[PDB]
Amino acid sequence: KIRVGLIFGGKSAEHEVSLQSARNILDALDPQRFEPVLIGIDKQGQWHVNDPDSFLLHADDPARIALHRSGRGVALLPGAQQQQLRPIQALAQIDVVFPIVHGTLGEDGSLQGLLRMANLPFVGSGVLGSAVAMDKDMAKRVLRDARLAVAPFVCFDRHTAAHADVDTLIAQLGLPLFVKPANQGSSVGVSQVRTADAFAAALALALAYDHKVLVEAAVAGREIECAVLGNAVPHASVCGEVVVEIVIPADIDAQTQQRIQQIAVQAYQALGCAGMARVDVFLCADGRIVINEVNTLPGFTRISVYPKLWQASGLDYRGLITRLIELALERHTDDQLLRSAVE
Amino acid sequence: KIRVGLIFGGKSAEHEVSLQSARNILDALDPQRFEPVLIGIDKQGQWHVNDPDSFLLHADDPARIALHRSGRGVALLPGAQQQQLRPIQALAQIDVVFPIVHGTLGEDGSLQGLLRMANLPFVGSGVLGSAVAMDKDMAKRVLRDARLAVAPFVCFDRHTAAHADVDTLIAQLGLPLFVKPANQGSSVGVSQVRTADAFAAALALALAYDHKVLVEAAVAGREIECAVLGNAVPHASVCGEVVVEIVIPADIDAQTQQRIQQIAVQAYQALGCAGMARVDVFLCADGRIVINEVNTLPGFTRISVYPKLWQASGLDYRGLITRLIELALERHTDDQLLRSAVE
Ligand SMILES: Nc1ncnc2c1ncn2[C@@H]1O[C@H](COP(=O)(O)OP(=O)(O)OP(=O)(O)O)[C@@H](O)[C@H]1O
Ligand SMILES: Nc1ncnc2c1ncn2[C@@H]1O[C@H](COP(=O)(O)OP(=O)(O)OP(=O)(O)O)[C@@H](O)[C@H]1O
Ligand SMILES: [Mg+2]
Ligand SMILES: [Mg+2]
Repeated sequence: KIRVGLIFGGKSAEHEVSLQSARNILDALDPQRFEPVLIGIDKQGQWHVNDPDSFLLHADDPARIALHRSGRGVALLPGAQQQQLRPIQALAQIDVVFPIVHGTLGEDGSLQGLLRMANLPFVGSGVLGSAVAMDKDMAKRVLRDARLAVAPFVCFDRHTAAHADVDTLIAQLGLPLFVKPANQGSSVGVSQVRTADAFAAALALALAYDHKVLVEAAVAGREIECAVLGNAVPHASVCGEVVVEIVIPADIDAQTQQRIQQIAVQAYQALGCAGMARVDVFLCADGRIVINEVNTLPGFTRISVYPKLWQASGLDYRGLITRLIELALERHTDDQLLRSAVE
Repeated sequence: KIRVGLIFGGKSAEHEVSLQSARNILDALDPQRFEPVLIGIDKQGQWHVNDPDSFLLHADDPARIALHRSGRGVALLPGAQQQQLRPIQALAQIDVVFPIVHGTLGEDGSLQGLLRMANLPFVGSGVLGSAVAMDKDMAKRVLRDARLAVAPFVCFDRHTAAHADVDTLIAQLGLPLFVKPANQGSSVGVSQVRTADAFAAALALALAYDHKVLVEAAVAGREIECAVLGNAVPHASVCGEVVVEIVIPADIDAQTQQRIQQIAVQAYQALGCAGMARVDVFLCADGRIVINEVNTLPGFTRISVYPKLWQASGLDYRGLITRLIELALERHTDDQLLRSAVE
């Protein structure tokens, strides 16, 4: 049996979603192959080891569900090769980590880097793919370069936002404008700017969340989401359409679904993603495909889109979780050897 | 006084260079402002706390210089806000980390992510800038997109290298071809392919070091290096020319030096670098400028190019180290507040 270190929670608006994801994953984990070890991260950034039967407060109340802050702290020994995760006051050897920490550090490559420094195999994108997908500015430029269509846009920081010319922006990108912080860690900060006079306040709110803010042209078209799974040979799920409230499978052509599937895969490859991502695209009347977002940490509750998309493609939740673990171990094994060359 | 956690060594061919860098930094650290704390990483990946007077074996012998493996281990408490770095068997509170770990994990964003997860301010690029610069494939695509010239090239993985057509490559990119692994962690793996028949062996050696291998067209022109310093408002040093053996200042025009300085800065900005980088460009007869590399972990010995370039620009070694620390704290303070918004 292999021990699966489920790390979840985080300083995030999505904190409760991560709680639910953890409970869902825990209940689907195949007991023939896996034993869980639970590490919860509270809303202050603090790590707590918990027992599976007692890691949640008010588990069955979605308005009150909270992390049991057991105060059982965690230590990581960088460069350790065994018992890398240690109790501050013993803990099962973890063999693979399934990180579902929502929030900037859980998503942006930082947590991934810590897991790398501890030599722990782990589920999902590695440092680069996470950092790159998470920064919507760098992601659009990378996508753009791989000749995938993304919304046209301009990016400002604090040092240049003070200089923004709304008329030139409206002349270039039109109206409405979508203003957003570059780090996709939160959905906070996103304003639809309908008139010229609303622009400055959008720009200033977004800059309280990140150092970079994208201002994008509106993309007119339907919203489609597509789940991707895999390392070197990624696979795409059937499509889900979001309505102006997700519909699975989306009401579109086999051939349209196929174009979107192919673009989701190329988008995934271009950013260097691994394990899993959800790709959200706009489908134009006419039907060009424009990528909105590649998300490297989808939801994993039973009501979440990413696993629903897989369910609708013939892949059960249990089976999805298992395959995410196997992918994490295959990547880890491959990386070992490469790390291994040197000196 | 602020405590400077110097972390150095690493599983790297450059291991001894990091040793020397550490000793140089230690001797220039301004004693009015800074106390050092030493953490050495041996060639196995293992962390050792040392005293400044005793961290090296054979310090004055460049052929024998080695890390004193004091076996004084280190623990990191993720999400800790104080005493984040802890002895396994006490250690001064670290206030800023100056990481000089050569090798894949020290350079590619992983170490940076661990430092982020420990909430430690640290010198040099953050997760994204390090990951992106380190992967020469993603870096060239990002550079390319920012309309900076890079050597034309094709990138293969294991899954596509088996399919490589040398004739189409020679038809597209010419001869010689430069074959290299994408991760710039090592200088190992770089072959100059002079005839068609040498190509397959280059490709196969490079693939033992990374999962991705660039094959580039030769760029005919002189090799120039330029040091960059700063966060939001980067500054460029005078230029150094490498000869077919560095010359400082380079023998080129004020105006050529200025074009190279500007391109180094734009390259630095495009990849999202912070603190420091060395930018290595080719200067064509004719004189277009093509970027070869952006390096986010330059050498820091007294004989290294990056500090020599700064010395030649009026910035003393002591003064350079101090400014790298201040930049690390300014970034950390700014990020704090942003992290701070949320929920
Ligand atoms: N350029 C655009 N054109 C048209 N609609 C847009 C654009 N940008 C965003 N939107 C709309 O706003 C929604 C939210 O934007 P986006 O998805 O980038 O931010 P987010 O932080 O990821 O929010 P969410 O968590 O809902 O995805 C999109 O689903 C879409 O409905
Ligand atoms: N496309 C190219 N055209 C011409 N010369 C090249 C090219 N690529 C590499 N070289 C030569 O080979 C040297 C080493 O290549 P590169 O610098 O990319 O690898 P590295 O691993 O960073 O090596 P180093 O540590 O010496 O920089 C370059 O300084 C240059 O002399
Ligand atoms: Mg979206
Ligand atoms: Mg170079």
